[PDB]
Amino acid sequence: SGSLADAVFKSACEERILLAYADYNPDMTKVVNLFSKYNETVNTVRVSNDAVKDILEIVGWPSMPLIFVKGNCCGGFKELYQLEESGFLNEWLKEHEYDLAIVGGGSGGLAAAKEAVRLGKKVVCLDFVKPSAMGTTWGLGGTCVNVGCIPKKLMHQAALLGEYIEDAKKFGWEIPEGAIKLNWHQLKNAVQNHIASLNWGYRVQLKEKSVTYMNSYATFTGSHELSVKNKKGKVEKVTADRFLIAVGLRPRFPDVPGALECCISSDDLFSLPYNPGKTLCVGASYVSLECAGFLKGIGNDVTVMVRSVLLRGFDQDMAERIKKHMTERGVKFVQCVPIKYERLKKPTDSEPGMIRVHTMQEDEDGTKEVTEDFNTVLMAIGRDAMTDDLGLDVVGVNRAKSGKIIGRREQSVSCPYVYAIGDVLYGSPELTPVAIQAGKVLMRRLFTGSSELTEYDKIPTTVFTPLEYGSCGLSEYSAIQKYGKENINVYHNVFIPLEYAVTERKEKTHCYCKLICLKNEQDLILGFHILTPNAGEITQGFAIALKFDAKKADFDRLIGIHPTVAENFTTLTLVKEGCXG
Amino acid sequence: SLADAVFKSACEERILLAYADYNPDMTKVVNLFSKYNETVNTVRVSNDAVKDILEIVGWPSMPLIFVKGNCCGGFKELYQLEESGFLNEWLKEHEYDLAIVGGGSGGLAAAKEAVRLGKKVVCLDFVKPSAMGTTWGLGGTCVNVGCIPKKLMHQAALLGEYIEDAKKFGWEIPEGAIKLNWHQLKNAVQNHIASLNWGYRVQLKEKSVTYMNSYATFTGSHELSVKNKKGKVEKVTADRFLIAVGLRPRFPDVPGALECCISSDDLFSLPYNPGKTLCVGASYVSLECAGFLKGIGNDVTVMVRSVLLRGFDQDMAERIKKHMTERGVKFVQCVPIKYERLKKPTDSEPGMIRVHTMQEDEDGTKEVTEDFNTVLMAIGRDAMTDDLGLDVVGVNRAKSGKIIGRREQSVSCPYVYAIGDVLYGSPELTPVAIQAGKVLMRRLFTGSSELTEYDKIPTTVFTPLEYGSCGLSEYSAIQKYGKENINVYHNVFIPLEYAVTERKEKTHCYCKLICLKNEQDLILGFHILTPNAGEITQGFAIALKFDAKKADFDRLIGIHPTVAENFTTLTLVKED
Ligand SMILES: Cc1cc2nc3c(=O)[nH]c(=O)nc-3n(C[C@H](O)[C@H](O)[C@H](O)COP(=O)(O)OP(=O)(O)OC[C@H]3O[C@@H](n4cnc5c(N)ncnc54)[C@H](O)[C@@H]3O)c2cc1C
Ligand SMILES: Cc1cc2nc3c(=O)[nH]c(=O)nc-3n(C[C@H](O)[C@H](O)[C@H](O)COP(=O)(O)OP(=O)(O)OC[C@H]3O[C@@H](n4cnc5c(N)ncnc54)[C@H](O)[C@@H]3O)c2cc1C
Ligand SMILES: [Cl-]
Ligand SMILES: [Cl-]
Ligand SMILES: [Cl-]
Ligand code: NA
Ligand code: NA
Repeated sequence: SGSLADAVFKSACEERILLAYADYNPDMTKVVNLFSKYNETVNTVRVSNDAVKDILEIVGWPSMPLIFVKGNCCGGFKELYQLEESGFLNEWLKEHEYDLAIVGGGSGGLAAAKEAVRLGKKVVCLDFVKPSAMGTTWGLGGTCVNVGCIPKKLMHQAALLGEYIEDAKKFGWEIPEGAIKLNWHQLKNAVQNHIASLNWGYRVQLKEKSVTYMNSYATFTGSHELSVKNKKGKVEKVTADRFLIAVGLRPRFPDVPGALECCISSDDLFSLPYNPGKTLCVGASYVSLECAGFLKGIGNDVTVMVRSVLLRGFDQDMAERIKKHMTERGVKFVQCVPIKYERLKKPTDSEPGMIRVHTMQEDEDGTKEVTEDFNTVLMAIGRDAMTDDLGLDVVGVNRAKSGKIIGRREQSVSCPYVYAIGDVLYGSPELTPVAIQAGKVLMRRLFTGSSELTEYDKIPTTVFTPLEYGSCGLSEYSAIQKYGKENINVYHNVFIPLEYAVTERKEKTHCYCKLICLKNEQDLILGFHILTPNAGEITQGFAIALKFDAKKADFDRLIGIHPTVAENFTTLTLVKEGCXG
Repeated sequence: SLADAVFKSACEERILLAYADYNPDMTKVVNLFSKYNETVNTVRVSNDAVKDILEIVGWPSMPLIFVKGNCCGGFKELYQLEESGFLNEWLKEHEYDLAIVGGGSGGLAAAKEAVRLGKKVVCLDFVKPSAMGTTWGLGGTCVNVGCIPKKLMHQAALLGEYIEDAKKFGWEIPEGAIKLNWHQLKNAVQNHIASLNWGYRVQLKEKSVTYMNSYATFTGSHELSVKNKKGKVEKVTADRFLIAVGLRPRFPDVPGALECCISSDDLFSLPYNPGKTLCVGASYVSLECAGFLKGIGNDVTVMVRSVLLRGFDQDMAERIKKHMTERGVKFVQCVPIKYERLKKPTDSEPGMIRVHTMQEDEDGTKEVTEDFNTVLMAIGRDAMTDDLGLDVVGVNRAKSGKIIGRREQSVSCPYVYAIGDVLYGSPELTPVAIQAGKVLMRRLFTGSSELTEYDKIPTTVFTPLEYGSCGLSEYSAIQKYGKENINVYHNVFIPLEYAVTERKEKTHCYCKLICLKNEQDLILGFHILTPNAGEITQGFAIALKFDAKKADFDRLIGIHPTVAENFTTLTLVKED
C-alpha cells in the first residue's frame, strides 16, 4: 500500500523535484504543468497510508501532498505556486556557486560546516565579528570560543584554584605565609593564548576539509544571493541552493544614559588589558552571576544589581540558595536598576577607569538619588539577536519581535531553503552543544534524507557559579504548576563533599540536591537539581535517565561509587514537606 | 495466590507452607509442627507465579516452607533442621530479632534499616589489631582504613598538582619548594575518622540499636558468644543472624613480610612520613596508595608479579601504568623473596627495610637488595572467618573463607545471612555492602521481592589520573561476542582545566564505549581516564539499567564545557 518515510526522504534528497502523494492526486498536472515551464521533470512517490502522519510530523506540514525542491520540503501546491509567482522558484532551479551558504562561524555554523563537508557538499562559511561599542573584536569560533563558555570556565577555574590553595594548607601543604594575589594580566594572557589556539584550530580545520571560509559580514540581496563585506570594505556576492543562519546574539544594552559609554559587556571582559577592580555586575542572568562569582574569587569587590529575582527561568529555590552562598562568599546583592552611568575616569592601557552609578533608593521618610563609584560596570541583562541588517525581508524569512528566526523545526517557517540553528532560532535553548547538535543533525536530514530530530527537551545545564548548579528537567515550581502539589514527590538531601570535610569552607553548609517526581506515575523523574563542586560532571550522565522515563526506583537500584557527591542521587529517602499480620 | 501476597503471608505468619497442586507429605509437615504446638498456615500459589517465587528464594522445586519469615526449602530441608535439634531451638523466643556480626558499611546499614522496620537488633563490632598493633573505632574498613582516608590523601595529592595550576592561572605563590607535612595530613584525616566513629556510635544509640564492642563466635544453633577488649565473654541469642565481617589485608608466606611490611590498616594512622616506599602488589589498593604517596613527594616503587589491576580492562591498566610512570612512579616486575628490618620506626621517623630480589644478569640469576623506609603489603584482602564457629551453625564457606550464599541466605542454613565482602561472589565495594544490607532487611521484615543488582556496578580507581568504569572490559566483550560483533568508540580530550598548564595528564585522558554491533550498538561497558572519573561515571552507569544504545549517548545533549560531554560525541571506531 505504498512506500515508507526513509524511502520517501532518500528519494527527496536524491531527486531534483519529488511529489509525495497519498490517497488522491488532485492537481498533479498543475504541478507537472508548473515545472514543465522550466524543463524540470517531476518524480513521484505513493506514500503508505500508515506512514503519512509520521512523514507530516517530521517536515512539519498539515496534510499531503508534499513537494520537494533540491531536497527541501516546500509544502503543497499552494506554497509552490507562491514561490513560482514571486520568481523565487525560477532562481532556485538555477545552478549556484555553493550547495550551502552558512552565515555564522560559531558553535552551530562550524559544526554544520564540518558535517556538510563530511557528506561531500560544497559549502561556504561566512563569519564576521562587528566590534563591541568599546572597540573589542576577535577570531573565528563564535561566542563560546572567544567571549563565552571557554574564557568563562577558565576564569571560574582561576577562582576555584584560589579556594584550592587554602584547602592545600589544611591538607598539610606548607605554603609560605603571605597573602596571595591573582595577577589579572597573566590570567587574561593565559586565556587569550588558549582562545588564539582555538581560533587557529578552527581556521585550519576549515582549510583541511575544503570549506571556503570568508571573514565577511553577509546580507541577503537576492532570493539565492548574499552580499558579503570584508574588514577593508570589499563587497563580494555569494550564491547558494541553501542557506543556514547561525549568527547568534550579542549582549543587550538598556535605554539608560551612559550604559553604552560606561559599561563593558562579556564581549570586553575576557580581553580587558586591566584588572577590572571594584566591579558592578548589572543583571540576573547566569552570565551576570558567573562573572560576579569568579571576579570575587580572584579578590575583587563585587556588587550585583538585579531588577527582582536571580536566574529567571531556573528553579527559584536553587537560585535563592546560590544567592545565600554567594552572599556568604562576600558578593553584595542589591535590588535596584541604575537610572544613569557617568564616566569619571577612562581606563589607561593598564589601570581601570571609574564610573559613577546613579540609583533611586527608598527611605521610610521619602526617596533619594544615590550614587556609588565602581572601577568597572558589566552590563549582563541579556543577549539579543542582531538580525535587522541581514536582509531577511529580501528572502522573506519571518522573524519574531526579538529578532530570532521562526522555525518549522530548523527550516524558516516562510522560506523552504533557508534554515536556522543555535541561539538565533526562536525557542532554541541558548547552549553550545544544542547549536552543535542542531547543525550536525540538520546536515544529515538535508544531505542523507534521515528522520533524525534534535531533542530540545530535558537538556541538562550547569550554571558555573562559585558553587556550581547542575540541572535537568522541570523546576519544583513547574512540576507543581503542571501536575498539582498532591501529585509531586520532591526527594532531597544535604551532603558535604569529602574534599571539604577537613576544611572550614562555607560550601560545607550549602551543598544540596533534589529529585522531582510524578507521584501518580511511579515517581517518574521530571527533573533533578544539584548544588555542588563538579555539578556539570555529575549532571551530564544522570540526564540520560530522562531519555528512558527513569523512576525513583531506577535511581535507588543504581549502585553508588564511593566516595563521590554523585552517589547522593542513589540514596534519597527524605521527602520535602513491620508485617502488621 | 501471587508472589507479593505469598511473601507478605510468609513474613506475617510464624509457619507457612506454600504449595502448587497436592504436594506429597503435606500431612507429615503439619504432623511435624504439631510436635511443637505450632499452627501451619497454607497458600495455593498460582501456576503463573511459581517459577518467579522459586527464582527469588533460590530453590529448585515448589512445596516451600517458611519459619519466622525465612524460606527453608522443602520437607527434605525441614526434616534436616528437625533431625539436628535446630528447628526446636529456632521456634523458641530469643533476645534479638536479628544479630549482626560486623559494624562496617553493610552491618551498620542493615542495623539502621532493621530498626526503621521496628525490629530488636544487636550490632557486634570488634577490630583485631594489625600485626603492627594498629586498631580503630566503629564503621568498618571504609571509614577507618579504606575509601575515606584513601580519598582524603588522594585529594592531598591532587591539591599538590592544583598549586602548580594556580601559578599558571596567575596566582602569585611565593617561589621555592612546598613540602607536604605528613603529621598535619594524618591528623586531619584521623580527626575526620574520629567524627565518623562517633557519628555511627551515636547514630546506633539514637535508634535503639544495641552496640557491643565484642568479637562474636557461634556457640549454639541460635547463640553467639562475644568477647570484649578486657576479656569478658557474654552470650547473645537471636531468631536470625547477619554476617557482615569483611576482610583483612593478605600477607604472603615470605620471610620478614609480617615483621617488616605495613598494610593499609597501618598506613592512614602512621606517626611518621613513610619516606622511600615500596608498594608490593597489583591491586587497586597498591596503585592508589603508590599514587598519592608520589603526589605528596615520596620516592615510590611498585613491585608486581605480572599485570596491574587483575579484573580490570588491561588497556586502561596499561594507560594508568604509562601515566604513573610519567609522574615518576617506578614499576618493576619482581616479587620480594625476603624482607630484613635494618631499622625500627622511632621518634616520628620511619624505620628501614632491606628488600631481597632474584634478578637475572648476562650470566644467570643473582640475589640483589634495595633499602626502603616503608614497604606496603597490598597484594589482596582475605576473609578471616576461621574463628567464627560457622561449623557450629553449619554455615558453608568457600576455599577463601567467604560464606556461600543462596543470594544473601547461607546456602546451608536458612536464618543466617551474609552481605558485603564476606559473601562469596559479592563485589567488594561499600555501596554494595550498603545496598545488600538495606534491601535484605526489607525482604526479611516486609516480604518484598526486591533484589540487589550485582551486575553493571560502576567503579572508580582513584589513581593520580582517576579511572572510572561500568560493565564489560573490551577483552570480556570480545571474548564473549567475537571481535566481529563489537564496536569500540573512543576519543582523547584535554580537560579545559589543564589547557593553560604544561601538565602530563594532557596526553593521557582517554574514554571508550564498548558496543554490541549486532544489537544496535547496545552499550556493554564504558571506561574513562580523567579527573573526576567517579563523578562522571556514576550517572552514565544508569544508562546500562535501560539497555542504552550508542544512539542514546548520541541524542543526549552535552553540558559544555565538561569532560563528561565527551560520551555524547564519540565517532571514532578503534580498529584491531
Ligand atoms: C558569557 C557567556 C557564557 C556562556 N557560557 C556557556 C556555557 O557555559 N555553556 C554553554 O553551553 N553555553 C554557554 N554560552 C552560550 C553559547 O556561547 C551559545 O549558546 C553559542 O555560542 C551559540 O552558538 P551559535 O553558533 O548559535 O552562535 P555564535 O557562537 O554567537 O556564533 C555566531 C557567529 O556569527 C557571526 N555573525 C553574526 N552575524 C553575522 C553576519 N551577518 N554574517 C556573518 N557572520 C555573522 C557572529 O559574530 C559569530 O561569529 C555562553 C554565552 C555567553 C555570552
Ligand atoms: C584501602 C582500601 C580502599 C578502598 N576503597 C574503596 C573505594 O574507594 N570504594 C569502595 O566502594 N570500596 C572501597 N574499599 C572497599 C570497602 O572498604 C569494602 O568493600 C567495605 O568496607 C566492605 O564493608 P563490609 O561491611 O563488608 O565490611 P567491613 O567494612 O570490613 O566491616 C567488617 C567489620 O566487622 C568486624 N568484624 C570482623 N569479624 C568480626 C567478628 N567476628 N565479630 C565482630 N566484628 C567483627 C571487622 O573488624 C570490621 O569492623 C576499599 C578498601 C580498602 C582496604
Ligand atoms: Cl572548572
Ligand atoms: Cl555559588
Ligand atoms: Cl579540597
Ligand atoms: Na558490615
Ligand atoms: Na567497633
